[PDB]
Amino acid sequence: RSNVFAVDSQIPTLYMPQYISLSGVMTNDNQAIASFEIRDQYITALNHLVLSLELPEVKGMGRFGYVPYVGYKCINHVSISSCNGVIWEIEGEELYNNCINNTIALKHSGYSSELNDISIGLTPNDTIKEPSTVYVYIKTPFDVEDTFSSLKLSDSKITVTVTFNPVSDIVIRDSSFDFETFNKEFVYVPELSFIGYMVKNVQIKPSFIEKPRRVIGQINQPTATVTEVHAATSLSVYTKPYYGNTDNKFISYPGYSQDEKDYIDAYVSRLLDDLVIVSDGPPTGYPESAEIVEVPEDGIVSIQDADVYVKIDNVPDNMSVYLHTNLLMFGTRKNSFIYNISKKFSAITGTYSDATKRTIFAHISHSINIIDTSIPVSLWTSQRNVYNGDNRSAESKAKDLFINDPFIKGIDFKNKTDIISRLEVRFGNDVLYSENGPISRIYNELLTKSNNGTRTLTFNFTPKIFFRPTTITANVSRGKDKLSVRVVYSTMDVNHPIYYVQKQLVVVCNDLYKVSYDQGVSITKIM
Amino acid sequence: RSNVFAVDSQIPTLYMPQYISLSGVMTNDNQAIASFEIRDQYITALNHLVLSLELPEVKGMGRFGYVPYVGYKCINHVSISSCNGVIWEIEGEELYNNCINNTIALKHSGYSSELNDISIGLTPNDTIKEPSTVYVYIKTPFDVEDTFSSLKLSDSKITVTVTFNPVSDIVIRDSSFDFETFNKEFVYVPELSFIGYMVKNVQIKPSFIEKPRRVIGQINQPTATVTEVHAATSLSVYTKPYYGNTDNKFISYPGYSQDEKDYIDAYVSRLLDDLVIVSDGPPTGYPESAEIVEVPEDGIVSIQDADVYVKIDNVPDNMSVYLHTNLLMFGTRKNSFIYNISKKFSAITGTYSDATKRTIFAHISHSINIIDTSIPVSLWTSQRNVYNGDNRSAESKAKDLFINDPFIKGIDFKNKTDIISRLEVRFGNDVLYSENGPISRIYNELLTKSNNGTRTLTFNFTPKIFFRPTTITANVSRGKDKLSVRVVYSTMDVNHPIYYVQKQLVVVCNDLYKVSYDQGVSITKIM
Amino acid sequence: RSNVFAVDSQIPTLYMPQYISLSGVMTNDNQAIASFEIRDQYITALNHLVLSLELPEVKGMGRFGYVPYVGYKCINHVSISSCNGVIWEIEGEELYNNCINNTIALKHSGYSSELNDISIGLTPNDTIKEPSTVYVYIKTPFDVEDTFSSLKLSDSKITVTVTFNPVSDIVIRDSSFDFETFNKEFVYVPELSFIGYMVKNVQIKPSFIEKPRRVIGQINQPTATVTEVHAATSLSVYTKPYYGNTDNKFISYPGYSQDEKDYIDAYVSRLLDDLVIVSDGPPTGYPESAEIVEVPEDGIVSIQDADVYVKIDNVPDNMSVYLHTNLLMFGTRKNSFIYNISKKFSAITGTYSDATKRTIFAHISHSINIIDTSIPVSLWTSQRNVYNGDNRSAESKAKDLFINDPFIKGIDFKNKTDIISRLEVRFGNDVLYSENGPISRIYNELLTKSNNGTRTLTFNFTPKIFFRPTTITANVSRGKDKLSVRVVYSTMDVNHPIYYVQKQLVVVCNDLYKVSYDQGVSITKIM
Amino acid sequence: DVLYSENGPISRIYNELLTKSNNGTRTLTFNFTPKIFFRPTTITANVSRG
Repeated sequence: RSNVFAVDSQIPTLYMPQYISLSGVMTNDNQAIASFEIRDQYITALNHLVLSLELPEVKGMGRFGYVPYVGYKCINHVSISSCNGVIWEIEGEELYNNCINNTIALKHSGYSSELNDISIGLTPNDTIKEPSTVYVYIKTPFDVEDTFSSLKLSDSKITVTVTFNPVSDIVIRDSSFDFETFNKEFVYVPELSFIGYMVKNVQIKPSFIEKPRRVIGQINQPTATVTEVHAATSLSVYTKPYYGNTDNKFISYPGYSQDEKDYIDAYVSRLLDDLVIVSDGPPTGYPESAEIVEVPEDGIVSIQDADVYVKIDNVPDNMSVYLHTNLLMFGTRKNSFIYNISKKFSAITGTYSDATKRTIFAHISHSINIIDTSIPVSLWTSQRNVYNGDNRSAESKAKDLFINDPFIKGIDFKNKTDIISRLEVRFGNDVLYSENGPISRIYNELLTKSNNGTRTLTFNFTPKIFFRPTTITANVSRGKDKLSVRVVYSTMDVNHPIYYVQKQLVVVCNDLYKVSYDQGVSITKIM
Repeated sequence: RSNVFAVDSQIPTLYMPQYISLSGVMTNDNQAIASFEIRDQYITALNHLVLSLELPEVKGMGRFGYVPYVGYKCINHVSISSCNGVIWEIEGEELYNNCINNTIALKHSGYSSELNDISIGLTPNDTIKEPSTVYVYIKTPFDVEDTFSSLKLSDSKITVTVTFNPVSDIVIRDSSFDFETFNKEFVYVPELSFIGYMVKNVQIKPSFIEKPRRVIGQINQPTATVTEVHAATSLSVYTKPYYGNTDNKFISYPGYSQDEKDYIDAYVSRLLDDLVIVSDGPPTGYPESAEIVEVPEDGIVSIQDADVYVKIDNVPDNMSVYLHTNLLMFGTRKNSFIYNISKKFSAITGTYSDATKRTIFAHISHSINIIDTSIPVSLWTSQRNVYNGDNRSAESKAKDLFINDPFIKGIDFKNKTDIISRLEVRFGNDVLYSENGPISRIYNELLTKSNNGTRTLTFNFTPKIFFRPTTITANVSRGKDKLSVRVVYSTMDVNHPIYYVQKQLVVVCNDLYKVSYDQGVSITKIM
Repeated sequence: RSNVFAVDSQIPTLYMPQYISLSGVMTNDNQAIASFEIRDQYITALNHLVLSLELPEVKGMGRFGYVPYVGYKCINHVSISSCNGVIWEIEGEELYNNCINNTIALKHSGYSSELNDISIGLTPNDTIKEPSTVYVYIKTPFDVEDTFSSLKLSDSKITVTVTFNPVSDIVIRDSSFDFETFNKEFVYVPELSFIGYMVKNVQIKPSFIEKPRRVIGQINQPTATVTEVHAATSLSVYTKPYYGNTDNKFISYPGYSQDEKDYIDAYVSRLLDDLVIVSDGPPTGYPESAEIVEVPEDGIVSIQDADVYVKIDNVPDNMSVYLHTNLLMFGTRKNSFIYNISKKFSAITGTYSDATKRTIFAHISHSINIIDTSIPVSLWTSQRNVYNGDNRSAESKAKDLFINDPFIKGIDFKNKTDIISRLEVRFGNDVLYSENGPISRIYNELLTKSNNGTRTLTFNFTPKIFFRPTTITANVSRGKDKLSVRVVYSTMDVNHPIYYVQKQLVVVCNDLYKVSYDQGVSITKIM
Repeated sequence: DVLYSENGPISRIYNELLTKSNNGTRTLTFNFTPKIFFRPTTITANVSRG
């Protein structure tokens, strides 16, 4: 019988851990580049990289806030290298995707109302944000098994390089705020920490490491090819919107609240102040193409086939209730189908307030989805719209927000709508895999316990670190050495504005590399 | 010293994983049975069964919604068989209990506002729900250690059989919905996927598997016995309500919001429309047994010992405020204690709406608990009641909902009230265990890290897969080969309607089987 | 090649677990002490201690609730000892910190609206709380690897001793509650349970155990020394507020709701009913020092540099709106900077209610931080304040709560403000560690996956149980055998009241002990 | 296993070219061997592999 009540406890190697902190050198196209140098004869290994960033005090007029997880969203590229070349690198989007299921790391990255609320400054000496520090946990392959997976420095010099994105990407601002001045005065101040182990008489053996490599297809192509595939552990596909032909303007953003219903509530709340207007006589200050109609005594307004129920309480006798009936409208020919945002409301009730001279809306019933809130403002006034398009007031136009969030997936902020209806992977000339439903994403989420998985073929099911991972292997003799991905996008109605958002296909392939310690640290591609 | 800075990496078995999808054969009281045939000599192993279901478009009038986790709630029975007989099978209730701590799984099964809101249709060709797909993760014993525990096929054919519940179980509807037509045109459309491993030169060894078996006691009996118990790893006990002598109709259901406070707010908001009435003179349209009392000027109405504070703002000059003082009442003798739902309110404030002719309630103080929310409507009008019992309007009665949720435990929807006061397990003639408080449920939740455990005796604490599980073993010489459970139910007040809900005792015993691979897969019960 | 599709199942030791419940002997400055004797020749080992407590019915008038996690907040000290002396013991604060990442355990220890809502009784016979039972999971070092790490009883008698905190610690009450009567008749009723193992032919070997050891520095000293350090696994530093120079009264507590926003909204809710008063003529019932100013028809009141926007709806024509402009004020010299709570508000909007003769508030704009919610009432009226101080009504003064919660950290209830600005740890005369930012807290939270970590130096990274833990070892020959800690407190403004809250420095040292089984259970100190 | 997949009517273009017809259908042709004088070539089942 095997003993389940006792173990012979082994004695480990004698070591001593230490928290180490280094400051960096900043250098300046004109992208920020920080270089850190780790040189110490007594540091045998390291892992658990942490980057700290000091955010400066922000003053002036306008509305200003930071994007969620700013610390992660700032990193464009990371590089650990030695005398023999690059040991490991990753793009910002692969790092964020790997850290998406670690909620404590996301909390330390910067997720609070003090940072992420859209604050207002009313005077040139107002303080919008107090100074604070954020901490980015750079999750690496070196963390899986604690001491077992640490990076061994075979007495060589290791240098770490962090490339930052430009500061316009991580800031959410409107047009009143003086961005060119904030951009002229902003500087990144980084610091790097890691755990070092001082080990007596270490005996190092070689190990394996995976380096992600991504390829971005051309605009609107339903294809993308990954070349030079010799040992891949997985393959993942998703789409990114490209907003370069726009001004990057969006109507609203909810800030710290991140539920889908929070996004929808923020959109409805921004429109309601322009939808129902209480005024003396026909309302003024809107473009002439707006057809605004007074509500009859029975309280029902019919817009073609749609019925809107409008009941406002405590309205003074010398005032009326008006309804904007074509707030946003899109069409391609003058008497065909119309996408009309005001037809998506069915009941609107509320109470007017005579103290503040505005209407406080109560319960709303609507069918608004995330896509309407995710349509960029410039698509409403494009040259292909045969109607005017935007009949909002100028005061409301001044509340629009520039958003250059770099890690948006799908065609909405939450990646909820699935626009890939069929996927086909080809290895050489033969069909490796095809699917009609998102069954490979269901499998990815079950296997990794994540809420935001992607379409992933996983080829490795072997326990980490203690075994050589299993791979799909090229057969150059038979021509199998490239992975072609081809999708068919879902069909949408040409009168919905989202048909004209441009899309890109992103393929990610994890290659397997061999780490060796013959005269310094070196890596070798496995073939 | 043991090295904690290096590992000799093992080369694993050479293999290739593959996603496979099958379509099934459908067969047809007249419950649907689907059977899928898996035949391929190169699929050596499988695990991670996922079942997909197509839900159709729903048209017509009435109120309609799906139960939460509809994909799981649809499965009545699953069987996996080969040429030698049944390998494994489970009831839908045991499957749901095994999957109740997997939040990712429950999310994929279909839990969202678009499926689970109670939607209203107004016109015969209105679309209530769009078509959508749900995914049911059939958790099996083969998933514990990934590749280690997978089901080995020894060149034999494998068959999977899924029996579905009738569609009345998964729909929450009112009386206006045309159920015989929906039930006549609804069909289940299933598809099965799994991960297959192609293994070169596989070396199979025998394993161990746990097969659940359930026994149902008679109505209202406090006993149950499992015969032929030779090697059990655990023993579970819980209660189910039996609504078969009723029409299964209830007053409210909260839908997507699933907190206890949400159940109470939904129930209170269903009652409030009938509780405080603003009328011109005594309100009409109510049964004669209603006791409607005008509220005095100081705002206090006394119902015997209870005081109700009623303050309503902006009431027009030609109107008064009335209070229904016996909305629901139940009693067994004409001068004993009375259960009265009107006495559970203490303060009622709100404001009147001139535009919509209704009250918008603002702040309520009450002591309503979950049991009032879980009392079926038909118990109020039972022949035991010496009072009329139900004094709601007919318009209120027409909005009631049919609910046939099959996996409800306890006597309330959340299994919160513990109605088992004492438990006694007998092995042969000796008292194995007995308890008063729910200390064994506390242990079950600590040991499995679940929020919804049951009273469970666990006999096995050895790490899974790598050891033969520990069991309680029969002593046939002494005659100890059956487990009889006896409970004592907690006493309730004879004037509470919940005392007359009928209960069933359910006992679940996990037996141990030996899997062997001498010419195909076979199981043998251990003696 | 290693087989990853099969394994040889080891037969474990033959055993039989059993749930065992014991009753205690209560004994009695006047702190309750419960002693339990475990003596039965057939129990070989135990773990998983659970303590149950019956809380009695509470009757009378006044406001009364329980602190969150009553069961854990009640325990002052735990000791397990045999005839040879103490085997293990821990203080209540270290136990709570060890179990703070276990949400299941916190849920069983008592966290619900039934217990934690602040209830009101109106007559001397009103029942405030129903009797209920709470469960305290006493997490031990014997739980890491289940059966592998369980405490073996080598035929000796084991005694468990629970020392209770006085009932004043776990109760939140106002002044109208009869505390001395409740305290005279309250009685702790404990019962202990554990899981025993009947083992045939057990084979016992010595193991390793860690005993936390606490040291508390003097009041307001920035230093603290830990003597007799020969093998420490970690070192922790934090601060506790000391309220001994006050009466322990606070303005608000949110009860069941535990978000930081909930703390703030409860504080604002208590202030707003006194901030804006609707009255016919100058409001009465305030101290002579109050400067109450009428709000002009324009709606803007200017208070020095601050501008307050006040808009109240539905105010009757014969009444006016007044604003309390110095509700709480603190200063140390007569014409310098002033901390004024009225200037922390910028916009106040709401609607008047003619039924309840009070204001229902709508949108509020404020800058209240958790420190304002965490200032004791005694500090506003201290002898160093050169102003009167508290111009609130006596009706508002009667709703303050006594709170003696024993495990508060930081200087606010949520441990959000970081008041330690620099930390230096000395080992002998050499600096072992120094830091400016909270990098050691970031590492503690990443490594333990908690949200309430402390500043911790960790020295052990080897897998538990199977390896002997790694320690920092004393060199008494060179004199390095003590751990000194020195902090510098962050500078605060001399006109903020929090500058005068007294602080204590807490150091926690985890000492390593060896457990041996040569004739009974014994421990030795590692040197 | 996927034997064949196509997005455009390339198998119908091939059918029409190979049989000189104006009204072909989507056809996988497995036999290209002269008629009658040879045993035609076929795609053959492998019941062992399903």
